[PDB]
Amino acid sequence: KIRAKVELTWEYEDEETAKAIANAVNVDNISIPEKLKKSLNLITFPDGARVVTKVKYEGEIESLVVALDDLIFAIKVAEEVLW
Repeated sequence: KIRAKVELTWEYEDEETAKAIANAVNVDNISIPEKLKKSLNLITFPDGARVVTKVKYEGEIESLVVALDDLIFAIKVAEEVLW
């Protein structure tokens, strides 16, 4: 069992890209098993031209890695397709 607090941040040239990326990576869109989503606090918001992702999780180590791998894949694909 682990307790994790994660914050990821990155920046774009414009506010519109940050707003588009922040909306794209909503937890509702990510292929995390629905059971794992229940015990996960995941929020993404734009702050000017910057994107901020905040994760809070408590549970098994293996589920943390799954959650984070899914999130990073979603972020990377959102950047590739929308930005």
